Amino acid sequence: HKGTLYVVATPLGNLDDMTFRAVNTLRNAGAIACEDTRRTSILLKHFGIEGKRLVSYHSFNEERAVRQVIELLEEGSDVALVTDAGTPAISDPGYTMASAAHAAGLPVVPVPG
Amino acid sequence: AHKGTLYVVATPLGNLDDMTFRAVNTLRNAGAIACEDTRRTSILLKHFGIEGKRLVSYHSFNEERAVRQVIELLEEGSDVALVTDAGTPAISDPGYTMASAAHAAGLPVVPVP
Repeated sequence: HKGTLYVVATPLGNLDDMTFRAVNTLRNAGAIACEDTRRTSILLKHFGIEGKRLVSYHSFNEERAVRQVIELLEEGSDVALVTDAGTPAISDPGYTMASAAHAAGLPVVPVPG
Repeated sequence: AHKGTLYVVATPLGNLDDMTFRAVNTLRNAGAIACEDTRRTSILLKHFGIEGKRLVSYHSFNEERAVRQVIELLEEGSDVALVTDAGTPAISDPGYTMASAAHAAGLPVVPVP
């Protein structure tokens, strides 16, 4: 049984405009992949979600972040990929990570927000 | 030799008139509009009275052709607007391949809020 890569947008302004579905993907993740650890930590703290491993997906270390996320998915854990607040949110590194999961045949599920 | 910009424009399913002027004007004056859902995009354009626009329609099997068309237009100094759905993350939209290709080509990719 494989984990799912959930792709989750963060709202601008009030974090209570997230959905329960979206926050559930964070609670249920083996790790949270993100491009802004500070904003991600603030988001987790807002919802009382403690102890989550954060995986940075910056360009330089992208290959390493991809390996880390693939390993978790293949081990059966979901991973949440959190994009910086904004809509639309541009992230080439994020896309690269989702692409890698899809190429490996792993489920990639966007979460409505 | 001035590079065109790929503008990524998020569009809602309803209440289209709540889109910003900036976003509608971007679509109105774009050199071409790239979209994965041509039917939905035509409905949007008709709504705002945007007539005669060149559309680049993205399909998996013909991914290359849509990407090539967009990159060629950007290299020729024309802006292109990629429409995506407002409610899901842009990096999940299959059409994001066109934004990642523009980035790979050193072309500007700009979100329109």
